[PDB]
Amino acid sequence: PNVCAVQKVIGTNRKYFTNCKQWYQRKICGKSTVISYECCPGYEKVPGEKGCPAALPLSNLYETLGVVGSTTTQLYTDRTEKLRPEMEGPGSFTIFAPSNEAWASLPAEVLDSLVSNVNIELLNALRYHMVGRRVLTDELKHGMTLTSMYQNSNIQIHHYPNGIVTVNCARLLKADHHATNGVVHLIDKVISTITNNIQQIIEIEDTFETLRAAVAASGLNTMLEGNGQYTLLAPTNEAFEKIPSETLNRILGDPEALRDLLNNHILKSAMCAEAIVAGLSVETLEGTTLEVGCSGDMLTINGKAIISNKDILATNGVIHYIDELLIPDSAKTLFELAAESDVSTAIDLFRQAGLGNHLSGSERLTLLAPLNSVFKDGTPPIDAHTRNLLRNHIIKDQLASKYLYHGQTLETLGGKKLRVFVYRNSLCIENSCIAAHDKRGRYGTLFTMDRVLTPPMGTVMDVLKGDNRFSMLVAAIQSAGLTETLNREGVYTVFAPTNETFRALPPRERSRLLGDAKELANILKYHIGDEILVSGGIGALVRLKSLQGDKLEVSLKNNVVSVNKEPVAEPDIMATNGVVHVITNVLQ
Repeated sequence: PNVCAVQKVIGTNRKYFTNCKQWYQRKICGKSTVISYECCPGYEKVPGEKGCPAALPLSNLYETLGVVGSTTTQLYTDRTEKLRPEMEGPGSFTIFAPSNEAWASLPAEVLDSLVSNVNIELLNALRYHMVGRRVLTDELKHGMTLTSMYQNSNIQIHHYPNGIVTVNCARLLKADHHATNGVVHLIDKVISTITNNIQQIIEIEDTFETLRAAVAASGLNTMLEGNGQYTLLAPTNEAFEKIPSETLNRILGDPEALRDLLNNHILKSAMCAEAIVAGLSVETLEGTTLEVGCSGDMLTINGKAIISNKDILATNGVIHYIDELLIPDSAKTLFELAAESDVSTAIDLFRQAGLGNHLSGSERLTLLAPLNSVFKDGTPPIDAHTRNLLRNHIIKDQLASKYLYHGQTLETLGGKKLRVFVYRNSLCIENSCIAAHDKRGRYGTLFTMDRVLTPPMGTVMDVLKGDNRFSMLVAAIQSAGLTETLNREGVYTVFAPTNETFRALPPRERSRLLGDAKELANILKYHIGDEILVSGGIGALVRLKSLQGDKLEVSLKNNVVSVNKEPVAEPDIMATNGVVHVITNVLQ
């Protein structure tokens, strides 16, 4: 009876006292926990019975400090020889009592100045830790400010979905210990008054001289002086200095990039370091998502141990000092956001082909860069053919792929026009289809694609006549009167059989297809779909109506296209009026 739970990390003395819960973090930062059982606030064990059935009497506020083990706090109250009678006397009070470890965590210079002068500075600090009314934890989760008993100075309270409550970002260790004249709460640090806002702290600290100048240039000083609850991830001078000067000055000389940069360091609520016991997704003011986490007593952002100072308190929120600049994708050039990504092979080939200048400045372009896996068996060599193909992977204007439409045409650097095909579960531009979300830079946008592009060469008949494998097919096309259909404008899907497919027709079938041209016309129209279906547009199963009227069964399995259970030998050969797919048997 009345049995409370303690979740202790292993290695430590870091402990989490709760209102008996069942949701447990298996790991806290990176160290697993064990759970144990003690008696709850206000219950004591009896020997020979299980649980803790006996309640203990209440005592006054001074005496209750010993019960929760805050004995250094108790000793210093008695030292003042003024505050101890009040804690034993009439009234209703709350005290946030620092733990013994907290008092021992004070630097020697701050410990020295209060205990030297007991009446003055020790009494004043202690009053800031108190409130002139009883407050239970039910009124502590609201997040409001409380007025302390030191000069009516505000205390800032924060609450998080995991139940952790903080008092000036100090963790609340032991909650809701009732007293005869109030309640005692044990907290994890010694807290101090909060007199500066975020902007004032920036102007004071010499380590933020570069940051201070950036804030001024954006005109953001109005927001950082005002009321609000924010977290700032504040970059030191050394963080700025780790960035190459040509990159960094480019940002600072661009009003838009500067604003996006700074917004990526600001969060919409105040978040204390003690809040974070697992990976959490947060959204910045710029829009990028960051994964906040921790490894031991080191806070980490996206796996990098770059938080060098936690819990700097302001009147309008919390500041954490950060050792690396968090440059968002929207502040980066096209080269910067892709150089270390999944398309890094392709980026190197643009550089070797002389096209790196297109990616490195401010031109409004869209880059179609295939994935590294396309180039698994080797890179193509840098000829004039490869050079020409690469110019046609750079699209005029900065575009967003979710706003693309079917009848849109995309113009390349040189003079060609590429067609967009939007399907239900994939989006394609000529033969190449988007394989992951866009990365939007400041001036250009990277589309990640699954394949190298193949721009079209002439009509369907231009494709088939240029290859000796379709000599029997071309004569058959001509005999049926279909040649001029496929040399004019259109949106065809041609499953084009080779000579070796014709070489499989039985003798009885081979000469019955030759004579009966009205029958030949009807057979051929069954092989022609009425819209352009590239291989990256099929997904699982699509029916495509033929010109004869009946439907073909098209499917995609293990990256291989099948049509009516016949595999395609060579897909996605582009033509100005359609697409040609090679097949190795004739359909019926």
